[PDB]
Amino acid sequence: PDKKGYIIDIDGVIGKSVTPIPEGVEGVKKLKELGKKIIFVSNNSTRSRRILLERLRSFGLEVGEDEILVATYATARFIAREKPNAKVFTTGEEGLIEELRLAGLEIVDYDEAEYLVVGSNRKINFELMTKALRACLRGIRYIATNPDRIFPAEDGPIPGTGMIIGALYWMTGREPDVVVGKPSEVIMREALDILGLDAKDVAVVGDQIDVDVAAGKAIGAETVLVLTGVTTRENLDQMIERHGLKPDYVFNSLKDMVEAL
Amino acid sequence: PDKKGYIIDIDGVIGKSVTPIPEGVEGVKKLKELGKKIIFVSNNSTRSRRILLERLRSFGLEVGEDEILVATYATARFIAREKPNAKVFTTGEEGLIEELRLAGLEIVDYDEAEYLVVGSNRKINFELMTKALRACLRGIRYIATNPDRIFPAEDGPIPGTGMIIGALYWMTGREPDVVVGKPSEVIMREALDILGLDAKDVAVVGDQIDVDVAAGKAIGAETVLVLTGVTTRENLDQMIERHGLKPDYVFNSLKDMVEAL
Ligand SMILES: [Ca+2]
Ligand SMILES: [Ca+2]
Repeated sequence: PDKKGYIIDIDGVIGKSVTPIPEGVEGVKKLKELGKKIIFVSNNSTRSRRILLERLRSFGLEVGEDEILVATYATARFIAREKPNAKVFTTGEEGLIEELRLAGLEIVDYDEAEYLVVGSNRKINFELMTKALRACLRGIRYIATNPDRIFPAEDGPIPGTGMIIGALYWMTGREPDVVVGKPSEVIMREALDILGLDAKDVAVVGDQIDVDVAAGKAIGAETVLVLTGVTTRENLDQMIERHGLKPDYVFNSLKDMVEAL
Repeated sequence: PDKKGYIIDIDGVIGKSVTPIPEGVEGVKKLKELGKKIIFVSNNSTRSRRILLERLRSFGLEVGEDEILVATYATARFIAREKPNAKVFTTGEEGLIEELRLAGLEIVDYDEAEYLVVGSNRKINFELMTKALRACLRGIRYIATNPDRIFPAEDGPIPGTGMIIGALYWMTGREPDVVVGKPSEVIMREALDILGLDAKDVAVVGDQIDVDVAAGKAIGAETVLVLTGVTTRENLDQMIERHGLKPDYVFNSLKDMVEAL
């Protein structure tokens, strides 16, 4: 399982929200120590890159800007490259808006936008869905931060960004033109470019078969599933069957993966 | 074109929201004069029977409450028939809740519900969608008031009930177990029971081919399209094409249908 680089999912691997998984932290540290290059990749739809940077550092990890690729930032830079200073309307929360502005984009009303940017919003309401609907029906280019349907939260499942995607699809027939987040190749090819590595020299590590393992197959990188998050020893067979994908390796935690090098 | 009974769409035939369509109103007056039975059918998921009853009366029509079949009432009667005193969790507005209670049903939280009842809500938010998601995931019986995706408002398109349907489908893979409203046969069968007639003795009149004409076909009743609403002389041929259905009869207005009797 020995590679030049590692594309590492954060949630379920290194932390759970603000709480570090000690075996995941340890594993990262041992990886840096062995001189492996790492990029942390997250589908987080709502927080800016620097929040997640600051979070990893609060876990005790030594991490620079360029080692963090989060969907809010990935999405903003994808647009900006395509169309410098593009006029955008988003359904998303402050951290997405932040990354949009940080990439030089201009935030406008739904009827002036050249891009519709769909990200999750805990403040989603009828007015905001009306605006998205109207933007989508105007036929403007339509980007989504991530496809995730449901987030397994504290008190139970809650809607993810796929809720807005599904609503717009049902009403208009349009899916997004581009989905940025895992398992899309968009965020994955950005991570490779950042690493300066070919897929053949990279492994993709994560806690979800349908997100992280799918992401790795699509760029032709070897895949490692850890059992510190959504996938457990008790549901692994079920998840393999459910998603029709197998990881190249399974480890209890990132620490254990690293002990095998 | 003569029949014992008429299932007549309200919006676009008799009125436009609170505003009367005089040819529509006069048509109803002549149908009653001829001794015909009428049931007024609307997919409105937010308004109680009482409200549509009083609107038709304020148009100068003599109408009793048993001549009014709005989707709120149709949904509540459907559920109460299947399970008296059913416990219901709903996404809907006060007018739906009213009809549910009137039919003897009990409004409860998502984890106590025996039925998920999806109706449109202008005050839809993330908390309501989370409840709807959880109820949906529990596998309980799932009824939608009506399937309409987009309602053409004065300000422009706005989401209909199908927004919530679409969101829930995308997230969970579940479509409603039952759709009440047109063109589903469900509301059309409540209509025939309320009328005490067979489809062969009824004509279905409305302004949308994909809603009313298709509702008429689902019970094999003869269908009449009027041109006082969504469908016009100018777009008639486009609509027949778009929706792949032809009405048995087309008339400028309800008045014209009745003149031809
Ligand atoms: Ca994860
Ligand atoms: Ca109508």
